[PDB]
Amino acid sequence: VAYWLVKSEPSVWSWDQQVAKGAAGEAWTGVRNHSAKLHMVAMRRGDRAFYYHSNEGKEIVGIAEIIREAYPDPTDASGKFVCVDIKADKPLKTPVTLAAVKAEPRLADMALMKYSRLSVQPVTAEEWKLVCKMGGLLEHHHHHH
Repeated sequence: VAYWLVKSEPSVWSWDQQVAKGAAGEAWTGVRNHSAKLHMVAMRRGDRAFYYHSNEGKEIVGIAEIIREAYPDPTDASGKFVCVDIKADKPLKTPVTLAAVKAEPRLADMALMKYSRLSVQPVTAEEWKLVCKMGGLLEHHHHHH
């Protein structure tokens, strides 16, 4: 149960595409990048990541959750690679563009602003909270009185 950030291109994998697969889940397979793999090994069921659209959009539009432990990638018959199942939990009210990330000096020191080439990034509680809150995810019906 940690916070991560995954980069997906809408031409390959769209948002609605994953929303319609919310209760289904998709296996993040074919990860030949060992850095991303290493981070995904730390992932367990309940871990949550930022669904960031790369290439087209360059914006975080929703929250994804891991719904299966890191198991050997079905593409590899030696168990040399692993994969987890991701789902769409809920989207953000305001999409967090990379430009918006640049607008916050605090998030300007996040891995997202350091290594755009890094697919799967680690996010801490405060970073997670800040970005979500920055994306208009201020659910405040907790009190009207």
